[PDB]
Amino acid sequence: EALTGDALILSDRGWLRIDDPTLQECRVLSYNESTQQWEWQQVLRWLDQGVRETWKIKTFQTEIKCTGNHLIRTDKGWIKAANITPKMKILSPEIDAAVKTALQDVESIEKLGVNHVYDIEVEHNHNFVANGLLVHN
Repeated sequence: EALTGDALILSDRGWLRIDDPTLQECRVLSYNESTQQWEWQQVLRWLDQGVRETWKIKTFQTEIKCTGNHLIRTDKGWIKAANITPKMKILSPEIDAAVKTALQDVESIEKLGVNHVYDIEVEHNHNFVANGLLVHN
């Protein structure tokens, strides 16, 4: 739902800060429920969120801090971020000759508290991947 200012989100170019040109002007990586595969969706509009508490979900492949109450995609499907535990795994995209899905293991979630938050909306799948972690929006 919301990502901290120092957070990074996948875009057409790749991993960049939540307030990068590619996130705000180029397509981003999402899990297309319709085609059951990774696809790029257009970033509708960059939105700020200012002061908001955040939880840092840490995984072996990546780590990021968001609202912590919004549901995010996991191996089993969408799950409340607060509910996520180290055991939980999240499917992430792999860039190469062909896009491939790979699960990452959650190390733990660490509270970051009140932070500056920013995020952008998407068109078709209504979802996007922040720092390799799929988040509903």
